[PDB]
Amino acid sequence: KSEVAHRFKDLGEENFKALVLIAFAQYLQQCPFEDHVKLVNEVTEFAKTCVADESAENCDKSLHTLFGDKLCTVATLRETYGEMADCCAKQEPERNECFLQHKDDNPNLPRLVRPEVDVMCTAFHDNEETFLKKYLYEIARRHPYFYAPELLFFAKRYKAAFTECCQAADKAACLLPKLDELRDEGKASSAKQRLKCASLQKFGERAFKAWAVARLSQRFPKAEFAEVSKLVTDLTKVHTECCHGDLLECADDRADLAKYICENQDSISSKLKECCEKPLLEKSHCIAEVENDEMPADLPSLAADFVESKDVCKNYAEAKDVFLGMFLYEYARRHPDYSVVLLLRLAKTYETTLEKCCAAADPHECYAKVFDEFKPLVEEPQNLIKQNCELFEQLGEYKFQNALLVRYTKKVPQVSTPTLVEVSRNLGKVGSKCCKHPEAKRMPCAEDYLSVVLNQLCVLHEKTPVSDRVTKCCTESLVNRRPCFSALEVDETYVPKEFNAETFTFHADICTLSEKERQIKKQTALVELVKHKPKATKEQLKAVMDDFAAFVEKCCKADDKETCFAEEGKKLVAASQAA
Repeated sequence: KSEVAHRFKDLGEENFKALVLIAFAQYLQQCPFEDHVKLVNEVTEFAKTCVADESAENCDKSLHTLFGDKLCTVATLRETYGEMADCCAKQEPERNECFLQHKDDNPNLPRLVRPEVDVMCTAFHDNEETFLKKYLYEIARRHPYFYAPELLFFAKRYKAAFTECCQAADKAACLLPKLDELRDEGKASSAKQRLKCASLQKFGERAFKAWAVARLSQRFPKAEFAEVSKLVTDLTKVHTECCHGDLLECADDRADLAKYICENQDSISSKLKECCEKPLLEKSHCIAEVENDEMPADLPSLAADFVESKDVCKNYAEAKDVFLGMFLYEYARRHPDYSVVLLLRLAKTYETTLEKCCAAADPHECYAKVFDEFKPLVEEPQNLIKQNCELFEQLGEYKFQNALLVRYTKKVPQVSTPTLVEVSRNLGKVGSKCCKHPEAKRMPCAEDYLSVVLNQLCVLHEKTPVSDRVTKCCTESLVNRRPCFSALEVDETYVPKEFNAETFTFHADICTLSEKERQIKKQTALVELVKHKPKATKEQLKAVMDDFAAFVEKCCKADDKETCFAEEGKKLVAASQAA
């Protein structure tokens, strides 16, 4: 009742100031930092008046109308943006949905360089408000879908890193690992979220709600159906708001939801003790990541209530959505060893059968062996898991990746080179994540990390589409993306693309570059190699590839006029078109 004020009171200025900063950051990505700070201030001063008098001019207005009006005021730079200006004509809810459509999932922003360590540690004490506020903005404008309250938590942890490491006996030794653990954590944290958002925005909330249901029931298998639905609802709400740009209420509701949980901990899950003792940001991050609680021991079989019962069709027709939710919750709670997508497949599979039976000839008879149809759908993933993982240990993550650059480039050569590189690199990072574990823990680990990663290629791509086959797989089902993609075979259509001269020669700036980032150019070359000769190709590449790896190492220790990079670059560009 005057909202800007309400949300300011619940959260306090720092967050309030930080939250808006992310918003603007996230929409106006090609906007330089001061401009945002200014807008934020105007927004923050204005908010405070509404704290004082609820009734004063525009305090009642919607947060999005408030954001929006402000966003309309100097998007008048479209000279550097373009056609987000269109949207200023339309009005709520139209405009915000029009805006969100222009979120750049891959902006042309200079790779954010980090300076020497003294320098960062100096700039901390000079102005630390600015230092962290810039931390937000640079991260935020690059990851425009980020789960906002989490950004905060990182920010907290980033400050924790500097607050200590600038007085560490050896600054850089404290600092770097911590920051790399942050650079690492965030990237994962951000993609997780991107999935969530896209499902809400392409597939809808009924689709998300199942997601939620399945994965919560796995988390708190002790808890009752009535409890979980409650959580799912509220969880859905939150994420709807953070995807829909509604950042302030997103945050507020998230921390309302942390609180309801920590109170109702014997009605939920045993293992919440440890999260719920911690501060308000730690809390939510923690419960976000709680390990799967002890499942109740000796539970009935489902068939009883979902197969043999002779009210099945009547209760299905009566409340299909609740009946299916209750089903899913049941099968979910008993299978933390299945992936969410699989449990999800099976609950869609049970739906489609019940739809087939309830009006046709003999319901008990046709649906009676529903559980039999699951068996195939269960085994298919586990097979593909084993296969990859042995491959992972045989090769070592680096080699494994390369191999996938092969699988995929050949499978879909039309797609951009840096896209394949990243996407495959991360697809490799699954093995480092999941093969670690035993085969209880593996399937949900890998298949749910994969969903995340294939969605990355999906949205990275939908930007400027080049392959229809990608475009198709992203489109049809969410659950069945991994299957769909798994299916593709080497692209016969594809005419092989010419010959870059300079793409296959490298300068001596390469030696200044790190391990990862040396390998990263190598992986780029590998993508371009197959974009070129898909034809006569097997491990004859591994030959030409080790050649690049080697000659790189030799040339960096040659004390030359950067000679053999350029000069013998001509040797290998001619000798490779042979080999």
